[PDB]
Amino acid sequence: SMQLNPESADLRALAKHLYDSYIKSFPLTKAKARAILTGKTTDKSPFVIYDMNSLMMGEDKIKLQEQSKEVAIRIFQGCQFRSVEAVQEITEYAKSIPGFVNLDLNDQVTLLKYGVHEIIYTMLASLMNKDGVLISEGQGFMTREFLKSLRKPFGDFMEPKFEFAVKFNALELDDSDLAIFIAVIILSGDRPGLLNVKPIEDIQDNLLQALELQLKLNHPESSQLFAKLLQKMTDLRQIVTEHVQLLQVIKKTETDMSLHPLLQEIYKDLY
Ligand SMILES: CN(CCOc1ccc(C[C@@H]2SC(=O)NC2=O)cc1)c1ccccn1
Repeated sequence: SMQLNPESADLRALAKHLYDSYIKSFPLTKAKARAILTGKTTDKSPFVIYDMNSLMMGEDKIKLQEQSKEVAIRIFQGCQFRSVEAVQEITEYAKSIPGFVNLDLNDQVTLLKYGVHEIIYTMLASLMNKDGVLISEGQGFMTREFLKSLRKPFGDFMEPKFEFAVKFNALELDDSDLAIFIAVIILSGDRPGLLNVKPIEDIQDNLLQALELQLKLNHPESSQLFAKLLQKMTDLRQIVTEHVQLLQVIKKTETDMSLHPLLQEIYKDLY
């Protein structure tokens, strides 16, 4: 039913704008990650962390009393620091979404508070294959089974993210698709405590039309892909819920556990 009209031309311009700002905001794109993971890159191989020995060499190779801490806690704290960096990137990307910076600044903050973890887990899939995940902007690669070997209660925190990634990656989205997918998530009008829902819904409705057109153009091999991505949005909310519960369980049994204060603020009323 697709047409070349002014409306479709505007949706393509919006897709391109979003792609261009995504490239500016996120230094390690899915294209560059896939090239590293396949070896197809001309870059030096990342340092592979597959066991305790290679974890410690990695800490020398990859460029106070935190180092004192046990391996599992140094890794968990590394993931938290990654997430704080990602929040900065996603914030800069959100400001590029047309209409976002004209929303009420409280609503901008609310959308980022409730959206950032869904986007973090989306983009973490770009850096994953069935064996492991890229770390330190592609300088390292940490194996799935090494992460599973960490002592309880830290042996299971990456497993749901890998499970998500294997299925998400089978959809073969590229960075032009992901730019629009992430924008749609950020512009969710059902986040708690939003002042002005209708202007958020208006922006999301337009992004959703831009996403459906992008997917029909870019993926002739599937007519199901738009529907499947709507389901992945709901799946991501359950991944974040499942992570919040895991942090509850970690905290009871590991009460010495330092959570980054920025993440403590984001997690406050996050369910
Ligand atoms: C496994 N990797 C890749 C990043 O993997 C991540 C896993 C989980 C998160 C979410 C964090 S962890 C938490 O409790 N809250 C958060 O926001 C963010 C990144 C490592 C491992 C060590 C050092 C750096 N990278």
